[PDB]
This record gives sequence, C-alpha cells and structure tokens, in this order.
Amino acid sequence: MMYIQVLGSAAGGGFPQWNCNCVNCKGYRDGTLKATARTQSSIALSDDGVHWILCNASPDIRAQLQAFAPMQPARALRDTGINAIVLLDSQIDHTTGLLSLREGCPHQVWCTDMVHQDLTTGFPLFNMLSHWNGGLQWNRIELEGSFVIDACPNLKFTPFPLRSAAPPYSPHRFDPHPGDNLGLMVEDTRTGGKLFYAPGLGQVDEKLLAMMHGADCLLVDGTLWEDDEMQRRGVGTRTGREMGHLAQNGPGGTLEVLDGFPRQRKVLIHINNTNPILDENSPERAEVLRRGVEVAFDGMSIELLEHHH
Amino acid sequence: MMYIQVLGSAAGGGFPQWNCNCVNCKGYRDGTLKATARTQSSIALSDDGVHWILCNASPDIRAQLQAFAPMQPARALRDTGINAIVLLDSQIDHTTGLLSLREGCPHQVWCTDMVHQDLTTGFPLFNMLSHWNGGLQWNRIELEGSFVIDACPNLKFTPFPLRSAAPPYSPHRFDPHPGDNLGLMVEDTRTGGKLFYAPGLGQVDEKLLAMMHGADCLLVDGTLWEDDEMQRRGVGTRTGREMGHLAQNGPGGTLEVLDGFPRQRKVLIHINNTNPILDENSPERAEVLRRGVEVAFDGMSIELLEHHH
Ligand SMILES: [Zn+2]
Ligand SMILES: [Zn+2]
Repeated sequence: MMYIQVLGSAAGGGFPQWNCNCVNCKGYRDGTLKATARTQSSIALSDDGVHWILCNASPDIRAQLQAFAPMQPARALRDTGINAIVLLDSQIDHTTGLLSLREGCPHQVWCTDMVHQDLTTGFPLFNMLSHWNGGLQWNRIELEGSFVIDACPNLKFTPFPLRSAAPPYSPHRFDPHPGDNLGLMVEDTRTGGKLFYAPGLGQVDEKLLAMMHGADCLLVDGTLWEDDEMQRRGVGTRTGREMGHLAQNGPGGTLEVLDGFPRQRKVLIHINNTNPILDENSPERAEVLRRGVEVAFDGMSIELLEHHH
Repeated sequence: MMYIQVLGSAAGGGFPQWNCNCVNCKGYRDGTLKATARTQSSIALSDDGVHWILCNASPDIRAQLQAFAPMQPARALRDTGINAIVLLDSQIDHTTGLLSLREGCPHQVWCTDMVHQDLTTGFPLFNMLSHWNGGLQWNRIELEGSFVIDACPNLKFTPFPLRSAAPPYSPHRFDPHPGDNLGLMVEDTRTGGKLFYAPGLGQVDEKLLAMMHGADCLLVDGTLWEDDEMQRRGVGTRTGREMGHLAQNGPGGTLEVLDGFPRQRKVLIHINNTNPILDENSPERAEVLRRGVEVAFDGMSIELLEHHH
C-alpha cells in the first residue's frame, strides 16, 4: 500500500490568490461561488502511514502540515512525520517551505545537481539553513536510474525529464539545463503499484505516454482549462504554453491525452485560481467528471493498493 | 485615527509550532486546552483604513492577508491593500513573506542599510525578486530621525535602536552593527496619538523608558513567561536573555517594567508557543489581566484615537 496525501492542490498563488479578484477569487470571497480554498501544490508519500516523504515544500507548508495529523506523530517533545523532502525543481513555490522547517534540521533533501546549484546560489537555501543544526543534507538525484529513501524502503523513485525552465532568479534561466525539471514515477515494490506524478506538464512525447501506460494512477497538471485562460480572466498576459502548462481543453490538451488511459485513475492537480473546474457548479467541472477525471482538493487521500497487471 | 491590525501574534514557529509537542502545542491539538492558534508576528498600520503599511512580512502572510478584508479592497482585477512594507530586522520569520508577494511587485520596502545588506547577500530577497517586475524598491531607514510613507501621510515613523543581533545566516552575525535591529514609534500627526512597537525587547534603558512614557499604546515583546521557559517545557536549551527577550516574570521582567506605565494601553505580542499566557485558563494569563495588560491574538484591532496629553 502506497499512501498519497494531497497537502496542496493549487498552482502558484493558491486559491484565492492574495492579490487576485478574478471571477473565481472574488466569487469565493463574496460567498457567491461554490468552491473550496486551496494551498499551493505539494504531496506527501508513504509506504506505511508513519514515515512520510514530502514532494515539494510549499510556502503554505505550516498550514498544510497542521491539517494532516500524521505529520505530527507526537512520539517526542520534538517530532515530525517528515522523513525526507524531494524537490522536482527550484521554483520559489516549491522550495520556500524549507525555510519554515529550519527548527527541525537536519533534513534529508533530494534534488538534482541543477536544482542544488540554484539553491546554493540564486536562492541559497542550503547555505542559509546550514546554520541551523547542520541544515539540509543533499542527496543527489541522478538524471538516469532510480532512488530509494531509507525511511520508506518500499518506495522506488524513478524521475523522468521535463523541458528545462529554470526560475527567473536562476543564474541559468537564459541557459536551461537537463535536471532543471522533472516528474516522478513512484513504485510500491511490494505490489508493483505505480504513481505517475507530473504537476507541471507542458508537452507529451511517445516515451512519456508509454511510461504512463505502465502506471496505475496519473496525477497530472491541471493548471488551466484553456491556453488563454489568464487573458480571458484579465489577470495575466502569459499563455499556457508560455508557462509550460498543457491546458485541459483543446487539441493536444490533457483531457485529450487522458482519453487514451481508460483504466488508470486520473487526477488533476496544480490548479490555477482562474480555472473554472474550481467552480463546483461549472460545466467545465462537469465535463471533467464525465471523462472519469478527478479534481484534486486539499486533504485528498489516494491509496494505491496494487498494480493493474 | 491610527488603525493597528494584529495579523500575527506568535513568536517564531507560530502556535502550535509544526514540530512541537510541548504542553501547549499538544494540548491544543488534543482539544484539551483552551487556546487560540496564532500565526507569526506581523502588524498592519493605517491612517485611513484603506492604505496599509505592513510591519514585517511573515511566512504566514497568505493566511494573514486573507483573514483581514481590507487587505483585498477589490478595486481592480489585481489589487491589494498593502502600500508599503517596513522591516525591523532581517530575520527569516520577518522577511520570508516577501517571497509570497512577488506577483504584486513593485513593492516599496523600508529597511536599514544593515538589513538591506543582509537581504542582498545571505538571504538575497532583493536580488531574487528584482526579476519580478522591478521587484522590491528599497527605501533606506536612517539611524536617526523619522520617515513618512506617502500612502499614509499622517503616520510619522521614528525608529529606535535595539541591541544588534544579526540572524544566523548573516555575513555579519559574529560582527553586529547598529541598524541590525530596531523598534518603532509611530505617531498620528493629526492627533499626536503614539504607538510604541517593540516585538523584540531584550533590555530597557532610561532613554527607552522616557520615550515609552510619551506613547499612548505599548505593544511589546511577550515571548516567554520565565527566562528558562524553553527548558522547563523541554523543547529548547537557549534562555530568554540568550534570545534577546525579556520574560514577563521576575526581576527586571516586562511586567515589572509595565508597572510604571499605568495610563498607557499595554499589549503583549510575539508570544512563544510555550508561554502559559496562551492558556486562557492559566493563572499566568489571569495575572497579566490583573495588571491591566492584554495578550494579543490574531485579528486583534487597536484604534489609537488621541494623545493622553
Ligand atoms: Zn483569481
Ligand atoms: Zn509547543
């Protein structure tokens, strides 16, 4: 059994977003819209329900941990359910939460060489936190092969490369490198149960589709309904493909992709505050549910029991 | 009229603290203790109720802004009630929140040269955020005199120096400098109403007491009940004076200091998760109330109407 806990299900900014008055955010604050607030994207993984691996450390991490009881097992005066953190990239929204964990150092942190470079230079979290009881202990994610975190010995992690898009602060934003961005396959080696985790997905190739077919649960980018959603709502000028996100709708959209995966569990995560699927009364949400696709929400629990083969 | 809004009232770590199972934190999670959760120390100031100055940008800033409606005036598709941010020091718990505001740059940020040095080097927030639409625009706080922020033209800020204690990450933690730490006097120049704000206060001298007597409201360090509170609760080894905090109780304690200020409004803020005054049923809380002192809570509103003279 692999336990997957959705700590946060929104895109950057969360929902509602602090400075946003789009139809969704204003509607939420007004009480006129049936939607649930969401913190920024982050999941926790476990093979036993006691030892957890945090995937991405969001700026909302304090509220996220507090809302999920296994994060505080209370086995000692000081304690936490977090046994390791895996970073998929070096973006502020995926790393800032580490600052809020510094009272609990040392932490085992898994990330690529490229992300470690960013987090020792442009956003020098490793350097900063080294002054808190040894700080973050770097475990290198290699760009081929798999890894296993000791605390959850039955979870086998196999990262896969995504198009490189270093964050704006990065010394190499204008010079992208392999290892800037990855997605995760996670296997419970006791059952063969497999999670495909790609909260940021801007393109799909044949090899990607192949590896998805071997998965049991697909947890994938749900940022925008349409590629021009930001402009439609009047709160941004950047497009979906510009931000490295495939929209749900349209030719080559994620809903079209997911049509080829009837037997997988399918869940959208990393949902932007502008996305109508957040409206529980929207025809867009209705269409997602009609396609057998789920919309992640904070506190969602996914249990992977077994492999389909 | 000066509006003071307590966005967060806890010390670093907040209450409950994510990795803490002390009597208070465990009691809160158990439902067996009558206490209210608190986010990390931060206040907002206004002279008109519409334009706000944030004092310290805490890691809890998203939840803090969301809980206080004037922070979203909704005058445009993009909007915020934050017109400026004042930093009193460069500590992670007082600055991290800026990362969560980057979608709203440019921001006017007031801080000393020493804090600006830290935030361009060891924790390079200014450098990072410069890539978000101009980033943070530095306004230097000088080490003498006053300043006025344009958006609230009736608030006159006069900082006062505190003992220098640069954060652990700082290139000069072992070499403290004037300007590392300050407190604030804030005057409504329409009424002469004055706030004395010292959320971190480790010592008091004659000049400090003098300037306090000229204030109408004293909003001061409430971190620990006793100097050895951390050890008593079993969750730390550092002492109150070691962390630059005068405890409420004992010779030279803040309660003893506050005895000399009968006519000022007196409010404790920046309260540690270990502090028994958080227990609404504690005899420690009872003693505070008996002394005419208040315990800040998230969402507390303080209105300064006029000067006592
Ligand atoms: Zn919005
Ligand atoms: Zn505690």
